Order: sequence, then C-alpha cells, then structure tokens
Amino acid sequence: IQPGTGYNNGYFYSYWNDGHGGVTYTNGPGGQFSVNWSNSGDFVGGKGWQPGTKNKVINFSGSYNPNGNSYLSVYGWSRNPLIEYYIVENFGTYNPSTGATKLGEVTSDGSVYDIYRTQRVNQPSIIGTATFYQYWSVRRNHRSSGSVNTANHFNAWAQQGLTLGTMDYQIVAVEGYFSSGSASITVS
Amino acid sequence: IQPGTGYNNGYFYSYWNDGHGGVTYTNGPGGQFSVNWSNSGDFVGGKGWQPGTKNKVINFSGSYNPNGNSYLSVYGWSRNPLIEYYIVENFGTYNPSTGATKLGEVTSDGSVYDIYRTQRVNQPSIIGTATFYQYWSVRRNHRSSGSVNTANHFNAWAQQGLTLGTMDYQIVAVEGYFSSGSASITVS
Repeated sequence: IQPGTGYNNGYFYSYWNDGHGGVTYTNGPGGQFSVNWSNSGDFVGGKGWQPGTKNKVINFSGSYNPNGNSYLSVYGWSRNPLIEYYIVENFGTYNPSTGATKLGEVTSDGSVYDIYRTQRVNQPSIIGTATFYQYWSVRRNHRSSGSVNTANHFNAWAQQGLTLGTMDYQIVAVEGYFSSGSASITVS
Repeated sequence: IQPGTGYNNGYFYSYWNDGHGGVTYTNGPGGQFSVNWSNSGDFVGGKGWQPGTKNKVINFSGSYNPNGNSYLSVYGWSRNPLIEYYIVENFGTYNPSTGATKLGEVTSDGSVYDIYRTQRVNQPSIIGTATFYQYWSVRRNHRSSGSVNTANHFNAWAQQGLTLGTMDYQIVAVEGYFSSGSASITVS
C-alpha cells in the first residue's frame, strides 16, 4: 500500500512517509498490520480508529524489532486546537522525547511515564503545513504488548495545561527514522 | 552555629535553613560535622571547599540516619552560567530526582548513577533570586562512606549541556525537608 488512509478489516489505518524509500507497510487480517524497513527515511503507520476518543482503552500485541531509530506508540491528533500526541510504549536506539520539555510524570498500566511537550514549526500535519504542539507520554518499562488507558494520559496532560480539542484519528503505530526493522502488531 | 558560611578547622562550611526551626548543625574536629534534626523545615549544611574544583576527588565517611525526607550529597554551585549541582550518595524516604529530566547514566566509584536536570525558576541562589538549571547525579547503590571523583559527574553532565564558568563552593552536605534525623560525616 502507498501512503494514505482508509479502512481495513474493521480498522482505520494511516500510513505516512517522507518519500525516501525503504519501507513496506502491510495491512493484515483483523486488527493486524506489519512494517518491514531497511535504510528508510521518516515514516509512521498503523491501525485504530477515526475518530479516537478521550477515554479509549487500547490493546496491542505482537512483535517489535527495530534496528535503529524507531518507536511503537499510541499516536493521534486533535483539532481546534491542532495537537499531535504520542503514548510511547517502546523505542529503539533514540529516545524520541529528547529535547522536549518535561512537564511531569503519570503512572498508568504498570509503569511510570514521563510527560513532555514541544512545538513543531511549519511541519506536515493532518490539515497541511502548520505550527502546533506535540504531547508525549513515554513509558519507562518498555514493552511490545499491553493495554493503554488513554484517559490517564489525557487527564495528566490536562493537569499540566495540555489541552486537547476535537479528536481526529487514534492508532497504534510504528515509526521509523533512517533505520531498519520489522514489526507485526495487532490492535484491539 | 547560625545559618551562614565560614571556616572551621581548615574546612569551608555552609549551613542554610528556611527559618522553620528544628535543626542543630555542629562543626567538629578536622573535616567533621554533625546534624541533628526534629520536625525541621528545609535545610542543607556541610563541609568542603570554597572554591571547589572540576576534578576534585572527595572522600567522606560516617553515619547517616535520616527519618524522612533527606539526602547526603556532594553539593555545590558554579557561576557563569549559574548552576546548582548534587551528587547524591544516599537519601531517605523520597528520591530527589523525581520530576527532573533524566539526561543519561554514568558509572563512577563502584556504582551506576542516573543523571538529571531541572529548571529552577526565580529561586534563591548564591547570587540572589534567579532562574538556573539544577543538575543531579543519583547513585543507585546507596552508601554513607566513599570516594567521589567529581570529574566523572561533571563530564557526564557536560555531555548533556552543562558548562562550568567559575566554580563556587563544593561541600559534602546533609539536606533535610520536613523530617527528623541524625548524621555525623567527616570530609577530606
């Protein structure tokens, strides 16, 4: 499949890349998707919902084998205000919160998470090139299966002044950045 | 002895408290000091050097018996830029790096340490109310005697943004925060 969005076997999916080459995104049965990549550029893709909700409990299971810069996350957006957010469950060779401003900590689903915000300036988004805030919750106890109670994150972010607008999509995604890897993830 | 600074038996000392009562700081022979506290407020005191240096090997030995929130550390300041720093060898009921941004890890003097930074905004300092970064290196294997090679910590912090302009004081200190305890520490 090429970059874009749609529905597959009951689930919304989104797949984006920077045009560099080196990545295959594949939709599988039910809530499954796979990603295989080798000397990629920047990409992110996965399965979930359009729209997401502010209290969804998201389950993920499978195998995640990055070789380099990559992360596995609950990933989504809100509109009005435009916000990109990540609840990062595992990552590869680089902590994607590096350089973001730490706002606090929240405990959820068996781990402490560190909470951060940063600003993206004139960058691609669901509504076109824009400037917008990006929120992060990064799990300390890395894992490739589990359950994410999104309300714990959204509420902790709100306590630190981190407002979310009207929900757009909400997926479990694999991201890569100039790396290689494989992953097979099933969402529920 | 009252809050303030000076020299005792050849060692610089600093003792500070928030005026809340419940702390008795004493200077002993050579590099020795003791603290006894009961339902204290915030305080920090100990012996060392004015100025410190960027490669001092600091030796300490004794007994550290907090009952509540407290830490035992190499504590100091630098100027231009203004920096407060702690190399924490032991602590009581609260890990003082909670909420700080983890920067990395360093191995020194028989243990791994986690390093962190946080921004202090309009807080007291050696030069008056100021906004500055506070650096932490927190020993995983707690102890109340040992040798601290400060260069290993300064180098780890410098990897993640610390610059040393001119050093100010550098002491082995007992801190407490709304707690009780006793300690007797000898520096050299």
